[PDB]
Amino acid sequence: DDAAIMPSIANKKILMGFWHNWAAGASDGYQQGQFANMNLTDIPTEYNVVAVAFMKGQGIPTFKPYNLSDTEFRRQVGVLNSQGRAVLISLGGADAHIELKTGDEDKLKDEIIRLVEVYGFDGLDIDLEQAAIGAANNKTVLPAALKKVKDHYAAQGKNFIISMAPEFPYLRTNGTYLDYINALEGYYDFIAPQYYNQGGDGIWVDELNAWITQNNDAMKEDFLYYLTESLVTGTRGYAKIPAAKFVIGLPSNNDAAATGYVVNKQAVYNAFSRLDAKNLSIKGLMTWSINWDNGKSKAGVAYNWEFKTRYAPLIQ
Ligand SMILES: [Ca+2]
Repeated sequence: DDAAIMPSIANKKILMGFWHNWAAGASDGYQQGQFANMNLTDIPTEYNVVAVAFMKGQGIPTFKPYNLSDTEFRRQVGVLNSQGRAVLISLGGADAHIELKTGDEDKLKDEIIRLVEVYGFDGLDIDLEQAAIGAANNKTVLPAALKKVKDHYAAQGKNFIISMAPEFPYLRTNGTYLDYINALEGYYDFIAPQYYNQGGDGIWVDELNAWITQNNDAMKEDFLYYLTESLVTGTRGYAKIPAAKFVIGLPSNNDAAATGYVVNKQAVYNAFSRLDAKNLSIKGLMTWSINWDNGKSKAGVAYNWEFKTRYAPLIQ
């Protein structure tokens, strides 16, 4: 039963991407482009962590493939798992109506385990929208349910992966989101903050006497390096996340996010080598999204896996 395997992502860097569980409209992109619809088995093998978007819903959130039978979806997850590639279910996204109630910890654990058994998922990504981070009892019920799920699979010899994809400004000192990170200390495998869609947010870098915003293309390398350094050291107004458990999240192209797209690939290569030189090597890259990475612009130009082609060599 290949889908039953939970691939290990230890001892290597990852190239993680999100896969959309809904059909493309005519112009969903931030520049009116269109994303590609595809099977999981159409995803380039270089994407070794695929996060399925999204588990959502009032009461106990859930997930069902929008266009594949459960059997066929599990078969495809099994193909990826046979290749050593992990497939996570991502809880959240826009308009998810996630409002967990105290007392629903075991019901949420049971539904996560059901999704693993039905679809072959290897873990869960937390991608809550801003309205959900402090909603209802999400703060306590979600970490409690996940610890139970992790413990359940660890008893079977399996590592159920837990990841989080916070907007980067969620991670400043005294941030309400830090409660999730602290509650899951020793349970989460990595945190992949979104270095996009917050164009006006920035950091003051004394080393350059410069204010660098997330929408500054001229200084993109320094934005990637210094926001990462701040996050993995707990400086410049940010709380600390261990570098070995840290992943930089980027838009695959300008249709995938309003701002944040890295125009010059060398900015990423250099940010990584600079972190490596300071013994701050990180876990890899995440992108929104795989469907966008093979989509097309408004003018019909194919993105043709630009993100995967630019950065897979860095990861492997
Ligand atoms: Ca699996």
